[PDB]
Amino acid sequence: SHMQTPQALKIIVPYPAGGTADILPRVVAEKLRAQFPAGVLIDNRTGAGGNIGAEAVFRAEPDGNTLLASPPGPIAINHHLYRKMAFDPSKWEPVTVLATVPNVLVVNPRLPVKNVQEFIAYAKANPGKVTYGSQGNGTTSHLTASLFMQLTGTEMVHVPYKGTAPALVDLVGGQIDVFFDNISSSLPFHQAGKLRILGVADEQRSAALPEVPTFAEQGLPSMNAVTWFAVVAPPGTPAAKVAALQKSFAGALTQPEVQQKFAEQGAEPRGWDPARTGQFIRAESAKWDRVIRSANVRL
Ligand SMILES: O=C(O)c1ccc(C(=O)O)cc1
Repeated sequence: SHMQTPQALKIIVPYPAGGTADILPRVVAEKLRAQFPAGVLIDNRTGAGGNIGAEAVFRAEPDGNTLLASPPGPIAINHHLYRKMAFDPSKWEPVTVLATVPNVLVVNPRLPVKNVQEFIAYAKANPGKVTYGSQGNGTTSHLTASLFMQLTGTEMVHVPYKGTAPALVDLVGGQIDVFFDNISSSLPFHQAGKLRILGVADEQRSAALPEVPTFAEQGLPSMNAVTWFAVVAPPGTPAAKVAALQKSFAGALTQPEVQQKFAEQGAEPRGWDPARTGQFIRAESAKWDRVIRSANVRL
């Protein structure tokens, strides 16, 4: 029979532990363990911008027991930018979006600038010398830095990492000068005074950090850059399986503790149905491609 095999749910996060990509699915997984009695196991599988872990899910059996929980790179973005691809992201089977989260500009608290305009001047004063970390080539932090440079006429050197976690280590350590992270992973550091967020790349401020202005409020209205964390299944996963999984994830997102934890970090829980999720990924893929084009995004 089917029912007599307990099967674990395996969720690959294709980025190092401790960033938002890792934290949000782990928070949610605590509320799914009851429905997957053989266990919910998150594995962090790093490399190639998120494409190593992504490929591993892509090639797994399309039974819904192996899923990718990822930010946009290996779902919507990197196939527009990379020299090659070992899988076809257009064939992901969308399950849901766990959260959307705005990106920010974050610096070390010793950087002698108080706001975005002063940061621009610092970059122009030290042209080609100021370095920006990223979460990897083709991640939203990469493209967000690029959009910033496009809109401001600045020239900064890209230093890609494997994800948020090692980038934040180096920004704290002073080994990079700026990072366009999402708010959720940078907020604890900002609150602690360990890092300093200069602006939020959205049309409104975050309720989690209400005193930090948007980029629009600082003279850069087109500096909008919002990431997200989706769940996708291998190509060919049945529609009713995807639907059942989306209902399980959506149910987790509404649980009070998951709501508290997402809210305190400025992550907006979504839980969108598979169709809406697929429409969103399509629209996002094109939106980020339009950034690649307008901002001359370079590997
Ligand atoms: O592309 C992104 O927005 C993104 C990439 C990596 C991580 C992480 O390492 O947690 C989070 C977000």
